[PDB]
Amino acid sequence: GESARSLGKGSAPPGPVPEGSIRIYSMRFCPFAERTRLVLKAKGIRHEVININLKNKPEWFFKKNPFGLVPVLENSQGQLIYESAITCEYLDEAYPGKKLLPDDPYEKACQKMILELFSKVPSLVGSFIRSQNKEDYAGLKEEFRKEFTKLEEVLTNKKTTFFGGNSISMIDYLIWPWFERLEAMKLNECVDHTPKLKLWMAAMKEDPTVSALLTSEKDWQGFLELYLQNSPEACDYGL
Amino acid sequence: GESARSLGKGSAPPGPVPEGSIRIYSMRFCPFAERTRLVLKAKGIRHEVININLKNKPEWFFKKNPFGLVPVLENSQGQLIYESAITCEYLDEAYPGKKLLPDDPYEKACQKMILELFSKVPSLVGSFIRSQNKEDYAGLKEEFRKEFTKLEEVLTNKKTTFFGGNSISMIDYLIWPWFERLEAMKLNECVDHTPKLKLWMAAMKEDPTVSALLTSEKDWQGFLELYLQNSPEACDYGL
Ligand SMILES: *CC(=O)Nc1ccc(Cl)c(S(=O)(=O)NC(C)C)c1
Ligand SMILES: *CC(=O)Nc1ccc(Cl)c(S(=O)(=O)NC(C)C)c1
Repeated sequence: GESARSLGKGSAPPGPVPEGSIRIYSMRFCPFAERTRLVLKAKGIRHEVININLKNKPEWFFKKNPFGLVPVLENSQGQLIYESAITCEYLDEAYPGKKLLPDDPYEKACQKMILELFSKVPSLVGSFIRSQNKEDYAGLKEEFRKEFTKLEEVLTNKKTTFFGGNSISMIDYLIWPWFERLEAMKLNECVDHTPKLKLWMAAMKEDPTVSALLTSEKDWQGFLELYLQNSPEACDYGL
Repeated sequence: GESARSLGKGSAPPGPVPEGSIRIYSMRFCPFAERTRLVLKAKGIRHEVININLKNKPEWFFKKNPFGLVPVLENSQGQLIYESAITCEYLDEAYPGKKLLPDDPYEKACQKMILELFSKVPSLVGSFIRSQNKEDYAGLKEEFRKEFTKLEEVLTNKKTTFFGGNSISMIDYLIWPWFERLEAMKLNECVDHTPKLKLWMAAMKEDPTVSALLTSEKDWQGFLELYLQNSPEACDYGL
């Protein structure tokens, strides 16, 4: 547990990544980094995790990523990869086993076009956590419903349980983290008019990879309380 | 010339794309669509062009792209691909010849990470064309200089003339359209403190593909005057 404690301002710069492993600079409750971690687990990629204290960042972390954001991958050759969707594509291409993206160019384009249908949602979740009263919350639920309707149409047309087909694939892992957070944000009723999307969330929670990385609502709550109190201890909630 | 006239509200829906060709729904002065057209030319892909009147769009165009935006690719099989970066990647993968993206996963990730360094620029160009006085223009030039410094660092580190190496590649074509438009927006002085980026623009203009698709400043001006006058005739400037 204590192994997972974040590195913050003053921490020593970490040593090289061992041959045979890849390193992720992550934060345990960051949904962007959770994308990368789902791919690492889904493909069985040996890796180590460094958690960054995103309230109290080490100055050395800007040498990993000039933007100072997670996720970041670093390999034994010293190559650095950042931006969540880019880290996922890299892992899918660089490592053996189950291809999470289709080989077919059109079917891969389709997965990126769905990602684009989804692209407003992270900004709404970012706005949501700030909402202050029942009126802002009503408005926020209607904004989620309009984005969710777009995703419902994809499942309607394909009649597959997942966005890439009847098997879970990269697009499902790239959107999952924000759906994971919906219960805890009390935004669960925004899937009520999207029945295929509501079944999709149940299917996802049964996925071995999703289940293995799922955080309890309790744990996500304890985090958000500290993040919103502006606490340097938020990222190390529970230890 | 008259062949290039846009299809607008009331136009007939077009027929199927012939086997052996791909169709681009474009607009002659749209820098996002220009990305797709540079890739089509660079790879020697036989294609047809339908220009959309983006002030006076055909209702049938929403059947091509629910977002109602160009560019859109449509092939003989009836598959539809939209979002500029996605159309480019698709063409690079689906068609033979010169790979504009590297095969190496890391080097491909590097091209996407540069694209991300560039990602503020289209929004600034969108804000720029609206600027109203010498004060807004001073402020706008400093915003361009801060983004251009990020791109200068990539060329500094690589000591290559192009963003992907010493040969022009996909990343150069994906960013070029906004640099093409800088003279006409009177934002040419924003490359003065970025000497490697200023040489990069000269190298680009010598590229056979870039040169073949370059629009005169006169032509871009006539367009922007009508776009800003809110004219349904903007997209068909000069015919
Ligand atoms: C890594 C990470 O937590 N990134 C991040 C960036 C912006 C936003 Cl909005 C989020 S969040 O959707 O979890 N909301 C909070 C503001 C952190 C996460
Ligand atoms: C296709 C096209 O012209 N797209 C587009 C979208 C937004 C913006 Cl801002 C532009 S522009 O940068 O050329 N500026 C004008 C507002 C059209 C283009």
